[PDB]
Amino acid sequence: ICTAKDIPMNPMCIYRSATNRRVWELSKANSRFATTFYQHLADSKNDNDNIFLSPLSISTAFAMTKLGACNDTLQQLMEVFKFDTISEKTSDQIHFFFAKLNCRLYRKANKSSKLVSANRLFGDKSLTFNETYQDISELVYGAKLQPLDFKENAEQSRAAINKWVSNKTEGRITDVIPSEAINELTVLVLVNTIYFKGLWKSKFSPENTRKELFYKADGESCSASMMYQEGKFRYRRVAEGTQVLELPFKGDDITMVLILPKPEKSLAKVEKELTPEVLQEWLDELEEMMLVVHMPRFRIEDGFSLKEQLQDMGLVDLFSPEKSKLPGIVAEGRDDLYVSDAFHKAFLEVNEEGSEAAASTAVVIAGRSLNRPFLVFIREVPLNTIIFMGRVANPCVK
Repeated sequence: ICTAKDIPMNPMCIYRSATNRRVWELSKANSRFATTFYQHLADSKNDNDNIFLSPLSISTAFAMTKLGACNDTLQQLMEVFKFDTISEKTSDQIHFFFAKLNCRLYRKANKSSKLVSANRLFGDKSLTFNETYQDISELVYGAKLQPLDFKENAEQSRAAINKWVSNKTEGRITDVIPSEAINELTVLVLVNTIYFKGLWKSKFSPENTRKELFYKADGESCSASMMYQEGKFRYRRVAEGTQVLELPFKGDDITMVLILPKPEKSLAKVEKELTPEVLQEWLDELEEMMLVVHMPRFRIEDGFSLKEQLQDMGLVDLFSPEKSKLPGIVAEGRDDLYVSDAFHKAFLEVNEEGSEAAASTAVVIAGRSLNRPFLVFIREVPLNTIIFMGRVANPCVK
């Protein structure tokens, strides 16, 4: 709906609880879901484990899912993704703000870094989806509905979807859908993708990079290539000796924030207390300063279902075959569609030239159920959005 093509129409179940304040609002909601998501996730993983995701991707894919949700399934969706925090209830205006949001995000607010996003739907080549549902998906999310033979060729189906994502992620993301997620009973598959590649506004030089000794929790040793640089950066040593460092990209509208808990300190606290407000506070305190950066040259992949975590977060209905409500999707009889499962997969690569991240979130309808430090944040400055985020627990990567 990117002011090229408010005014536009959209019809389905609607729930009730410059105007950029709505977009800025949306960004906050999005950010609120991110920190809360990160926690659960963290709380579920081993402290010394890697974490990497694009909460933004999760947001989108779920907003896309929201398009055909009904009374309560919709409500949860609204509350969980914090949609109900923006001003003016209008369930339908969410998608519009998202449209505007994504707009500014991927469309020509440019050229110093690569910020692309693609979305798509994959329904059964035999069913008849709601035309409006289809049209609003392509209009808001730019999501086209690709017919896939789930009944007769589910495996091939998955594979196809995975190949699409791979195309859309520069090969970075393959495998978003696991080996048995798609079956004969899959009606549709909502998919989002995000791809970033950026150049360091101030880059490290391979000449200063040095390999070195990396110890793990009770585990032996590994080798890490540590980058080095000296320069003026927006830094700040916050409470408890926690460090906060900002590394912008040539595409200065985009930056990478590092949060290092005081050496030997449990990352757990900081994380445990994570709020967008706490974050924003850190930011607001950053001062420019000459310093030496010891940063690793590394890569990290992250994959996982979202079902469990989102369930704990209040997303229950959506997942129940019995109480799920997604009536506005298939033209005839859309009266039995739960989200079997949802998957996420993120890739992160950091080196001397810059950084490169990618992720995918794919919601499947009626399918088959089932080493010390670091915090990363790739954010959109003007837009106040967390694109990517994670924990780097192993720089000597496999």
